[PDB]
Amino acid sequence: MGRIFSRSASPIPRPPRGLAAHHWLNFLQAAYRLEPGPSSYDFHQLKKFLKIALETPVWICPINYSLLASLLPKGYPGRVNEILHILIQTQAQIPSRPAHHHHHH
Repeated sequence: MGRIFSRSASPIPRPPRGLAAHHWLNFLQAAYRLEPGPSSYDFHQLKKFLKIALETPVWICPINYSLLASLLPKGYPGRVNEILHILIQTQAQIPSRPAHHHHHH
């Protein structure tokens, strides 16, 4: 209940080992898809959340955007979680497989 210091895992501007532009920048784009002119309040929950989503390197190699959309704490119905959903669609635009329809949004 209440915590904040410099020793903690402070946010890094440069692309770390468990996260690069391909992933980071990928989010900045999605956030722009939903709305053209976003706001700080949209990044206050995105950057803060991305920090926790990075703690668990599970969507690095296999890249599971859908999994990142569920990494939310709880109070994230529509604001940051949605952004992760927009990445699940764009992912279906590469020369690999048309995929199937099973998971229900």
